[PDB]
Amino acid sequence: RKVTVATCALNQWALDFEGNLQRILKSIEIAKNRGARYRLGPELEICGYGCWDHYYESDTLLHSFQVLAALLESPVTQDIICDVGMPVMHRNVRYNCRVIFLNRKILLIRPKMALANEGNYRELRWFTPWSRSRHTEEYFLPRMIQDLTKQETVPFGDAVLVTWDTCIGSEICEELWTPHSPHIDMGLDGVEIITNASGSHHVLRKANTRVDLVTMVTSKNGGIYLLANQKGCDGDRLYYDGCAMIAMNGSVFAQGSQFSLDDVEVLTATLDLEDVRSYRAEISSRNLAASRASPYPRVKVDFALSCHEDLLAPISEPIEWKYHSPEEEISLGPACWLWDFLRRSQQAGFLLPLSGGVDSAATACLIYSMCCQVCEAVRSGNEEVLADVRTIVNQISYTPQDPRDLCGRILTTCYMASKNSSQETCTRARELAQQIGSHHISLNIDPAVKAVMGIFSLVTGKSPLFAAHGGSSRENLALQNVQARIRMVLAYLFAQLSLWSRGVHGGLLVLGSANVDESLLGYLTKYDCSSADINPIGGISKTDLRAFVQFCIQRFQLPALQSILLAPATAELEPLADGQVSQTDEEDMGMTYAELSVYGKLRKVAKMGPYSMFCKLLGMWRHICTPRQVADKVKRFFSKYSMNRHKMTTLTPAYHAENYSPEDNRFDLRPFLYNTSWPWQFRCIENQVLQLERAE
Amino acid sequence: RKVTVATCALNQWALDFEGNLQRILKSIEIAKNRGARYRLGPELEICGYGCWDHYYESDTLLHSFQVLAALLESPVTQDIICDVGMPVMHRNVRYNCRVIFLNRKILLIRPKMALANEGNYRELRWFTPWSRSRHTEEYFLPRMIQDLTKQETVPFGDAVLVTWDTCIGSEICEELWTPHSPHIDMGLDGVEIITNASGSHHVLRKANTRVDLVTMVTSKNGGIYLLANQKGCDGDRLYYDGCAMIAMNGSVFAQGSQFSLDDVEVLTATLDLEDVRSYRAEISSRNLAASRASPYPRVKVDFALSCHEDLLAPISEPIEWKYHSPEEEISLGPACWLWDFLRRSQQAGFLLPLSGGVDSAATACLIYSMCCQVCEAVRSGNEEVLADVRTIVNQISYTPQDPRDLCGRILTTCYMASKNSSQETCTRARELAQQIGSHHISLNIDPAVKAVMGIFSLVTGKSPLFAAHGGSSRENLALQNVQARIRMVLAYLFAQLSLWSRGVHGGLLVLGSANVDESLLGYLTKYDCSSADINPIGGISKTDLRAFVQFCIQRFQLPALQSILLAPATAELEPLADGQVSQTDEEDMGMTYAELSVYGKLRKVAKMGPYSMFCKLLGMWRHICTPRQVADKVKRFFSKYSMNRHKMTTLTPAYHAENYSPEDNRFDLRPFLYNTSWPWQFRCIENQVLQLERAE
Amino acid sequence: RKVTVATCALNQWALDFEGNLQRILKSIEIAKNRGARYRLGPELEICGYGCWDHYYESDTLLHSFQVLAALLESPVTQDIICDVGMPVMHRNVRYNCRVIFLNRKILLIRPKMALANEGNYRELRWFTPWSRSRHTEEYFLPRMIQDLTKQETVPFGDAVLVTWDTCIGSEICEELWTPHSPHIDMGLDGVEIITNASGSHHVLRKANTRVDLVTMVTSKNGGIYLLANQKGCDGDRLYYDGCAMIAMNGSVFAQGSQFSLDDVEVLTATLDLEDVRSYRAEISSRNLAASRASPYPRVKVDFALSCHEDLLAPISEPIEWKYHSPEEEISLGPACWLWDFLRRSQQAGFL
Ligand SMILES: Nc1ncnc2c1ncn2[C@@H]1O[C@H](COP(=O)(O)OP(=O)(O)OC[C@H]2O[C@@H]([n+]3cccc(C(=O)O)c3)[C@H](O)[C@@H]2O)[C@@H](O)[C@H]1O
Ligand SMILES: Nc1ncnc2c1ncn2[C@@H]1O[C@H](COP(=O)(O)OP(=O)(O)OC[C@H]2O[C@@H]([n+]3cccc(C(=O)O)c3)[C@H](O)[C@@H]2O)[C@@H](O)[C@H]1O
Ligand SMILES: Nc1ncnc2c1ncn2[C@@H]1O[C@H](COP(=O)(O)O)[C@@H](O)[C@H]1O
Ligand SMILES: Nc1ncnc2c1ncn2[C@@H]1O[C@H](COP(=O)(O)O)[C@@H](O)[C@H]1O
Ligand SMILES: [Cl-]
Ligand SMILES: [Cl-]
Ligand SMILES: [Cl-]
Ligand SMILES: [Cl-]
Ligand SMILES: [Cl-]
Ligand SMILES: [Cl-]
Ligand SMILES: [Cl-]
Ligand SMILES: [Cl-]
Ligand SMILES: [Cl-]
Ligand SMILES: [Mg+2]
Ligand SMILES: [Mg+2]
Repeated sequence: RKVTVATCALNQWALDFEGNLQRILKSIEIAKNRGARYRLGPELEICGYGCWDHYYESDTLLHSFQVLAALLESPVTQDIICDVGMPVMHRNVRYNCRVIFLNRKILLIRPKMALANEGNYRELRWFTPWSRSRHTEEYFLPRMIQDLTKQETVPFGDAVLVTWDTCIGSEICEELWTPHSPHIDMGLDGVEIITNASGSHHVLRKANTRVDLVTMVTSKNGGIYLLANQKGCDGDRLYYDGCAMIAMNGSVFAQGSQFSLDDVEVLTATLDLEDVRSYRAEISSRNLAASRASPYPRVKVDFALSCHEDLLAPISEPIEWKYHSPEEEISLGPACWLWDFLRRSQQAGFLLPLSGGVDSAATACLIYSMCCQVCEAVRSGNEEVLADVRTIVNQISYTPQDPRDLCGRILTTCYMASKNSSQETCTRARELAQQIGSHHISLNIDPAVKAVMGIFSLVTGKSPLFAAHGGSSRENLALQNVQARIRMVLAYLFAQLSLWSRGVHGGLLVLGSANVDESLLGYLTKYDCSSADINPIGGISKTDLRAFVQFCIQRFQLPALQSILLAPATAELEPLADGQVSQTDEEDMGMTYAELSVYGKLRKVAKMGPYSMFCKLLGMWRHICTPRQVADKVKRFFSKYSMNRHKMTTLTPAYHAENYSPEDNRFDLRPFLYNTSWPWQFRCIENQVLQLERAE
Repeated sequence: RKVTVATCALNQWALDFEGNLQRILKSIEIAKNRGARYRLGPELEICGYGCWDHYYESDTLLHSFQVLAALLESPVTQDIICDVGMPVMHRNVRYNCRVIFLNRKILLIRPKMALANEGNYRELRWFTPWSRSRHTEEYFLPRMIQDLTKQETVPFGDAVLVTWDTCIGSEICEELWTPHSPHIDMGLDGVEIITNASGSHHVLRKANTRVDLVTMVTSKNGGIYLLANQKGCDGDRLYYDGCAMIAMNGSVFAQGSQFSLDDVEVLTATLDLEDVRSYRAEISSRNLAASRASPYPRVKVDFALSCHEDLLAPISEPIEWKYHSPEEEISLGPACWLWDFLRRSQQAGFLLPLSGGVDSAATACLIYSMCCQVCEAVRSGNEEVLADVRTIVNQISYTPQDPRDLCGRILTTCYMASKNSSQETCTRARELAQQIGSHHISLNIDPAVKAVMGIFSLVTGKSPLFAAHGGSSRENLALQNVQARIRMVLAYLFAQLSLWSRGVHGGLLVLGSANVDESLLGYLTKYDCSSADINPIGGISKTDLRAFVQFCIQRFQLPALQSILLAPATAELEPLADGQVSQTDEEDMGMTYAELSVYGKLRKVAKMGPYSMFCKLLGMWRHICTPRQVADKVKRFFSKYSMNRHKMTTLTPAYHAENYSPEDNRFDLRPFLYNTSWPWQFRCIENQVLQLERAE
Repeated sequence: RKVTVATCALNQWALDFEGNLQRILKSIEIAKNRGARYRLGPELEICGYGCWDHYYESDTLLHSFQVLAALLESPVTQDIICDVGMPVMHRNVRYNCRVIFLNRKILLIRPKMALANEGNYRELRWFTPWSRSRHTEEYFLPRMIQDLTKQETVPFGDAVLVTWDTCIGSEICEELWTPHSPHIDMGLDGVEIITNASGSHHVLRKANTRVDLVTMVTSKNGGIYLLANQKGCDGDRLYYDGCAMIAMNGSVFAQGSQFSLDDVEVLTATLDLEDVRSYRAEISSRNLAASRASPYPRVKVDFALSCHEDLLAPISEPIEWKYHSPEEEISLGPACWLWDFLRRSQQAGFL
């Protein structure tokens, strides 16, 4: 009848065994206080999901087991079934596993059967899928575990648990949406509870597909579904957004946070198993298509999941899943990201080159949002967060209440004007900093620039001129770039010495402000301020950035943003001749951010090369453009793209948000020395155009 | 009786279909002129091996076929069997394939059955292995091919080719390295000739493994074995080093270049099939197993490998494989990789910061080596090299004979001294430049440094001091780093404007000079000159570098190097107080380049975390060090490594040389925000140390 | 973790049982003193490889067993696993065998599955290949052995050895050179250490082939690989040139002499089993095939290859194989072959 189960989101850290252990323990202790008899944790939670090439290392395996032993001998784990994740090597093959134990015995080790090998995922690099479906083998335990557990071997493979009162089965992360998912046969076999341990990272706007899936599955097959997921940054450019859930028969009973500053969040629910049994009768109490397939092996477990609590235990009522707006998503994720980055880097704060333009502004807003979250958290009684703030600012007695106050201690904004900067942009940056609370620095680079160009003249005997002073296209560009790069040099100097100049220990993380759209076209200066330490908006669309900044006005009460939004998007690096005004980035690029986004998505999402893309747009923009015209747009896109790709190889690491990122380290593997005339492809395009231009 | 076969190495280029088509045609034409009736190409040669995520694009598939259709309708391919590679989608699964055609008819498509998923390889990201052994399906041909070939379908799978006189089998690359390789069962079923198309890249010293393996195989199994490989840079960090070979019954019959400036290099041999047959007939255990061997599907082909060429057509005689010394390898690999960048980037030359030290010196030697190579190639009658040069140099009449004259056209060294630089280092740089013939630039950064520091003072009211002037540790470092990044600002300014100042069109690629040992430890300044466009020595050991440079003294007649070798490895950026001499980078790092090299190899090559590494060293350095000491060495390494790993994320792409490269984009994936205290792991280490101190 | 293993080259002599016995004992004693818990010998080392038509003689079989019984009751062989070779008649078929024993108990008898029948070799004249792959029969022990060992039978066939810490397989000589060698399927089924007892003779310039092959194998397949061989003249035209080796994951860890005037030369190495395991764990195509691999019969053994030696027992470091020039080979081969004639012919010199 009535059972009480727990799932959870943990902020795990790659190879951080000590912390990882304490987090797992805490969740189990929490679940037990709430009356749970089964606890589900995230995929590979013992070592942290993102260990990458450390999985090749045997030490990883070893410590994981030492962590497992600690769990097994811990008095908290008594009388609750615990499903943890670690790597495990069986017969010289490395598997991504679930280790399920109860009262100092291992019940079953259950290896993953479908591995993620797309986008940021590459599990086949380190793990093998279990291929012997509906079968188990005897796994031989480490003497370390034997001595403790008093078992020689345990079942290893595709099996389910049978207890005195129920039948629980495992579905690991992506097995949930893999063709022919375990949950189908488990359902058929009569499995009433299905646990899914995830490690899925944030992706702007796609939170609902996870929820929908679990929902549909429970709706279609009946049953309780448990989903646990990592939450936070585990040591790289991903943010895991654990929307841990508990679903039954198509309804949701517990909704876990997508972004929060909690290291441990536990969901429970009290459900009557008979609701499953009667909901399944409601559908098909009959037989099926006559399948006669090999049935699931069964691990007998001497334990009752439901135990006497009924007399008081309130049944969980169904709930509606509340989603975040896309702007709320943006204001929360990169924000919580930046918080883990700061706290785990053990760095003294951030250094933000603030230009008075939209992106640098958005970046500033993310920090302010971070501060708010921290204040919220501290108010909420979050000891970990309080501990951390106190450690970051060095003040034992400190207690952030006003976000502007915390911000000041944590953020240093820096406006670096050139000879041609307007008074307006300088002002806007000054105002925005004033409003969020940051320590603002305003300086002029021109003395350093004059000096560099002096060195050049001194040695070549030649003086480059700006385009407006009769300079060549090359000279103009070079000059612009020098200023860009001097800014970067200065940014790092302050990162390294500004706190020093204020009488205080420590150094700052440099933050970048490239957006995903310009990153793709390479419309940036190699090694200017586009290269920093971390970039939180690197993966966000320009349009979304504007959207996010306009949303910040009212949510954070920052009026300084209006002028910033209204101002013309221009880079004041070159003097303006009489009769003309500044050129906008969109004219500079030779395409609007809108249409740039389309190329982006057609390229990475829809997997189109130039010919394919030419054909798509030809129809999409059939009214607006002519065949010759789209050819030119596409050609212009691919050439600029290819010419600039090398800029991508060295680009600052970015929070992952859009599934159309051009990021080269993990998500978008590509050449960087292309033939930039695309002779063959472009010829195909021409032929098509010529063919169409034969119509009357 | 006698058959004439060809294999080759092509300098393919990712997505360069036009180019790739022309090079394949050339190989086939060269093959025919030399009398071959079979021609084998490299792995995925139509599209070029390294298209990475473009493999997801239908356009890659489509254009590959268009190339194929071109090959099929081409007169040159008449009466020679052609083994060509491309990706194929079959039943909506994407495979790495060989396509064998003859006289406008596709004979068979052979999919790869084992993929490479380690190191720089990750075929599983985009392809699936064919897994039905000795089995075949019908491939439905694209309409375009049908209209040309008048075929509806062709066999797709694990099949062999039967001619009137022989039986030909395919082994694709990594299949040769798998435990139960195809060549075993193939040889037992009477396949006489085995063809292997590879696409494997350079690794210092590992050339013999490929040779020994193919030789062993034909020795153990009998038969002729052909290997083809890409040669050169196809668009990324890798150099494919085509050691294409022909081997029979354990002897080599043709050895292809490892590094050469040739786009197309064809090997042919004339062999007697009767030698194969009698070699096999002499192995009793083989024959006992061959009269019981499981059969391969055979595609019957109306063709004779041995024609009316028999008339005294001279049988090929056995040869000894000649190898390169490790220094010759270094002298030739990155050199060719550099030529390929220069010509395929359509850039006007290189800009090399030259410090008067070993590594930058090495980089200079590579460029000179390249120059010699180009000169040698031109003297050989190589028309594409001569064209390529004239294009780079914009003078259609130019003929590089002297290596020093070419060098001055395409290289620009740049010495950049600080206030503290010594006169010696200046002169070493200058003397090296004179001797290789580069255009040398000598300047002082001090004016620019003062200007930047003046900016900092104007805005903070504080002035940083060098440690020798009582500055703090941080001040001293900030100061050193500033100078360092200023050098980078200048480097790019000259890269962009130096030719302009000399009244010449174009720009330069900036070369880096980070070695693989410093890259590992993070012993470099983020965004100093460590950050360039490409780094030809970023994957090479400090010890190999010295060895290389010392080799260059006699090989290239460059005496300036001796002083460069003999001089103390010091970075003159800070002033030294008297009573004290300048600190070497080895005491700066806190470890010798030697012990560093060991950490790096134990790390990547032996897959070792800090506990494992401590254990290994403890035994290795048992005489030299005490366990307490070993722990400190290991902890210091791991500490430094992980505090600095972020420097890897934005670091300049390096030519891949060692298999212990710490490169983060492809070869060595790792997190970049570690818990740098390594609590768990260091605890385990201290436990062992205590345990060892108590007992004895 | 770390295991210490031994292999050797013995100057055996056809039918010189007394002598052959003493040399085997010496190797095992040398092995134990150097800390090994496993000792591999050369092919047919009890009787000496080149007995030729004496293999037809029951006496060869009988006396081989008497030697074996001697080894079994010998104190020196306590607590080390010994791989020793002799011919065995089983169900009235004569096989070239490895006999593995431990502490007065025979663990398994592994018959040769491919014989050499070319050049100077002609094993088919006197032996039969074992042809039931991954299969085992009961060998009925001779009474003499039963009374000593208190065993009635022992497994006879294509089986592997499982200890507490590891899995050991046999490849006999020419099996390494066959197309579908045992080491392939063995490595996929988790055999960590492969032992090879050979008896192959000198051929000018061909030494590298043996080295390259064993190296290639452990490179491609992972694992430790031990090779033993006779060294010297056993009674005829041939000189066995024992290039005994120890190799792991594609590197050599011990190189034995090709020509030397030593009767017994033992190689030991100390290796970490964890290095094998992680080397294999890094090969995706291998692991995809290993999770689908057909199983070998296993003889369970109540023994640990890795003992309380772990205490700073120094791991063996990789070495480069040093070869002889063709002239050094000529200078050394026939020279040793000559010393062996002189001393074994009990003659006073040469004319
Ligand atoms: N295939 C290839 N592989 C490797 N490297 C390659 C290469 N092709 C060129 N390169 C090299 O890469 C280097 C590129 O860097 P660099 O020479 O500095 O120039 P680059 O970064 O290419 O040009 C900067 C761009 O930024 C834009 N801009 C201007 C002003 C402000 C802003 C802003 O929004 O902040 C942007 C401007 O319109 C311009 O197109 C060159 O040295 C070039 O030789
Ligand atoms: N976990 C983490 N994730 C992301 N970023 C992290 C981080 N931890 C620190 N950071 C940040 O990274 C930045 C590091 O750069 P920066 O502050 O400039 O300093 P950094 O590059 O760390 O220090 C430079 C090193 O170069 C050496 N050096 C000196 C002189 C000459 C030479 C030579 O051979 O050329 C070398 C010197 O001994 C020193 O150790 C800092 O802003 C820091 O806050
Ligand atoms: N005036 C400025 N002050 C501070 N940072 C700037 C300034 N201008 C540009 N940046 C930085 O440079 C990048 C944008 O380049 P740009 O479009 O030329 O303004 C972003 O990473 C900005 O943070
Ligand atoms: N005096 C110099 N002139 C030109 N390049 C230098 C100089 N010093 C350092 N570099 C560059 O900076 C890196 C080495 O840093 P450092 O060890 O401080 O000399 C290499 O990439 C060099 O090319
Ligand atoms: Cl163990
Ligand atoms: Cl069952
Ligand atoms: Cl400090
Ligand atoms: Cl803007
Ligand atoms: Cl804007
Ligand atoms: Cl200090
Ligand atoms: Cl130009
Ligand atoms: Cl040096
Ligand atoms: Cl040096
Ligand atoms: Mg903006
Ligand atoms: Mg140097």
